[PDB]
Amino acid sequence: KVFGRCELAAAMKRHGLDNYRGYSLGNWVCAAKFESNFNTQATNRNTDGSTDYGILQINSRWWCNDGRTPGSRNLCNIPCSALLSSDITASVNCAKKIVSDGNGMNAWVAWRNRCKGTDVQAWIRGCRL
Ligand SMILES: [Cl-]
Ligand SMILES: [Cl-]
Ligand SMILES: [Cl-]
Ligand code: NA
Repeated sequence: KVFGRCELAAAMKRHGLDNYRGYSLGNWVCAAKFESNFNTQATNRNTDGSTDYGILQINSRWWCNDGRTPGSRNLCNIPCSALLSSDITASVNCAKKIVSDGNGMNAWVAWRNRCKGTDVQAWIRGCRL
């Protein structure tokens, strides 16, 4: 599913991301824009052999099992394919574990490089939330 900006802001808000570990909703919308273009089916190979899955590009090195990432963990206890569903529940639950890990949203490279420090409230501007 390719979410609209506001549609995704609403889903993320419904699933409890707004202010989760102190990250305002716009941080999560920004991160999803640059990680997946709001596409739940997005998959991207990393240089290390891991792959990133879904709207928040969750990595098979640590968080989900894809059967092809040596010496990885599955800390969200889920098949990576579950992170591609039109329903963002699994991606949200897994992102809550990630952002609680110690480095906050820095875990998302695109957030660090493209969202952090910026006016992230612009991403929920005009949305009925
Ligand atoms: Cl993509
Ligand atoms: Cl694996
Ligand atoms: Cl980046
Ligand atoms: Na894995």
